[PDB]
Amino acid sequence: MKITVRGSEMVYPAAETPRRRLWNSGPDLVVPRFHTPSVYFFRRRDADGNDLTAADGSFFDGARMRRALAEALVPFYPMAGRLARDEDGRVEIDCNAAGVLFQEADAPDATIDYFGDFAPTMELKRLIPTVDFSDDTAFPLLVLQVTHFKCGGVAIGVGMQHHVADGFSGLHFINSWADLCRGVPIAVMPFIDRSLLRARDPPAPVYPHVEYQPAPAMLTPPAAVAIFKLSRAELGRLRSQVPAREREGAPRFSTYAVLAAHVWRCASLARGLPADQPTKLYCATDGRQRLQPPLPEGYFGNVIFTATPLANAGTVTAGVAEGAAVIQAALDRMDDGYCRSALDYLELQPDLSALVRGAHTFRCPNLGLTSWVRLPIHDADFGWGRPVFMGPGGIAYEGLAFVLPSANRDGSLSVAISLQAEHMEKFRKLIYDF
Ligand SMILES: CC(C)(COP(=O)(O)OP(=O)(O)OC[C@H]1O[C@@H](n2cnc3c(N)ncnc32)[C@H](O)[C@@H]1OP(=O)(O)O)[C@@H](O)C(=O)NCCC(=O)NCCS
Ligand SMILES: O=C(/C=C/c1ccc(O)cc1)O[C@@H]1CC(C(=O)O)=C[C@@H](O)[C@@H]1O
Repeated sequence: MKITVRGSEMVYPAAETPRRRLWNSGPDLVVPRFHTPSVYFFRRRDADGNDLTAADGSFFDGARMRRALAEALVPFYPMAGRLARDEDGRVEIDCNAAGVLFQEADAPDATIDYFGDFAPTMELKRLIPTVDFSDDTAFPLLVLQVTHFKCGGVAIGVGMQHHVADGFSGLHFINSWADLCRGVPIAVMPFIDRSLLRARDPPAPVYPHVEYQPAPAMLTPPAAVAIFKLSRAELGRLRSQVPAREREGAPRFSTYAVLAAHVWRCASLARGLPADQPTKLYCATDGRQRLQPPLPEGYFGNVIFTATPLANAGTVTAGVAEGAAVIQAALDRMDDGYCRSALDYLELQPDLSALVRGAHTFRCPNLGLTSWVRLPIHDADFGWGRPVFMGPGGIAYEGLAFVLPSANRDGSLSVAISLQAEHMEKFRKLIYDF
């Protein structure tokens, strides 16, 4: 598919910004190392057919966007910084307003519909500017690219470095970028200081934090990527396979626990894991309302703690009910005490870059399932309308999956996932087999 770079320029903050070092919390430092690939799609028209082009005839005007960008780079000023170690080796952010990369591009021969279901395939990744990772102190924390398409359609490819923000804060920035570009003031100001997620003095962890321990191994084959939608009705059915035990007294399983158990099960069956094979499911968890007192809105960075349900495949593949209980218990266990204890625990390891989650974390027999269901991924209205889709621009690792809210409020959920190719073939036949 032919794509040309119309042009690229480093954008800089639209005012004075402190040239400080930013302390990175433990969570900021264990999330995966590179950039979070995100991709938006907008159509020139719809939903009825209405033209979305502005009065002034603009549709995603580069200059107007670089302008908002620069402005939003002021409160969110560390988005402009660079990665620096410290007097120890501990990665922190160097706020040096060295700017973010922005860049326009053209897809003259192809409509957006070329991407079909928008699976985070290899092809989709090209909508994002490529970074050179070989000098992590050099590359910008935020690369951007707005691609204009053969039928008036537009694609924003976002590449945000993990240390900087999680889905919540990252989307805070992007949505704020789109707010300015639309002529609206930022509703909530980023809190830049990540002091609130500092360990206790001295560290007193009360758990061994299974989430930071080495994933289970089997007692490299390239990976296929696909996306699977489950309607509100299918989700209902799946849920009904989970008998809400009256005699127990406990609350019903969350929808996540049910969907995740189903995915964990399909993945385990797809991979042909024998019954005694242990398997670990990684579930990124938002600590914003786990911690007490709650973090202040606008808190800027990662508040991601990790729930890792762990069981034998036999338990997981025996049914959704049994997997969901394991998952739901793992989740319920993430309270203020557990989260704060995880802070203390990370403060004790020597090199945190050994705890960074990567390919070793998520690959067979294990799994990651990251939910964006609660994230405002469809809020980015720059002035020309809400996107028709947003999701991961690629999936770096075999075994990693994402849950995505429906773009059109229809109550469906989509699962985007990378598996070994032979496993994916099976998985396609399993994921709806219920
Ligand atoms: C905790 C987690 C495992 C489940 O997230 P969730 O989708 O909010 O659902 P939870 O299991 O936390 O919460 C329990 C239920 O209360 C619901 N709920 C409670 N308050 C809510 C709110 N303010 N908005 C939306 N849903 C809410 C949840 O949707 C969930 O599902 P249900 O519809 O089946 O009841 C985890 O996915 C999470 O914290 N997600 C939030 C965003 C996130 O994690 N981002 C990570 C990307 S870096
Ligand atoms: O899910 C996020 C980030 C979300 C995001 C979304 C939009 C944006 O602009 C920035 C970040 O990161 C996640 C972090 C993670 C972990 O193990 O903690 C596993 C990965 O699956 C995810 O990539």
